[PDB]
Amino acid sequence: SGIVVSPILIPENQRQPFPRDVGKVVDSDRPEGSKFRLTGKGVDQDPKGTFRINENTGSVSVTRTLDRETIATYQLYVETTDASGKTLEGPVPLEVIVIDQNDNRPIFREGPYIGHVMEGSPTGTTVMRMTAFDADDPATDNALLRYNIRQQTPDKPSPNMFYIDPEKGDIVTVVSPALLDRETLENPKYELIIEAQDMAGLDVGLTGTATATIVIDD
Repeated sequence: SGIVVSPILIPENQRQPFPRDVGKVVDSDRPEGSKFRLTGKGVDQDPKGTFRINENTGSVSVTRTLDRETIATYQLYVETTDASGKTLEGPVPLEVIVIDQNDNRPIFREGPYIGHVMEGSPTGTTVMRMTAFDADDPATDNALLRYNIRQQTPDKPSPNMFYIDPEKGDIVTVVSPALLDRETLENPKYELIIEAQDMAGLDVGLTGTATATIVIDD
């Protein structure tokens, strides 16, 4: 269960106050003593201190407003280290991408998305929920977002092991419990591409995607 990252998309021209959380790094089986270390352009190199990571929780924050015309992307790296400072999970690239303030495409902000399902789980078992934008914000309601699993890899033993609720973003199993079994699964980890599309509102038709993994567990 190594370090898991997602690209961090940050709208340009964020307002006060700062810092704000923009993403997160996962490493669930991190040993005790372990801490996260973030490095790169915008971190320990120029523009210094633009981004920080909570060394304990792996939450990534931005400390100032960004202008996409100034820097459009930042290549960050994250590792875990000992209490001393010795590297445990060698550095993993992590990109920050500054979004144009006129780019209103839906964004899944809560990744990396990592799901788990017990083998033999009943058909209709909820694995996880993935949704785009905030929700509870100035209404995300207006977008009428609808969700779809664009791709599942591997495409075996069924091409559609899961189904995302179009409205809610709840990912459920749709195969017999008998099919959910590590030993008979050629690959027990699935990579999904999930898409959100605005079905109404001023940004009707805009789409965004994220990846998720789902592991069938013992």
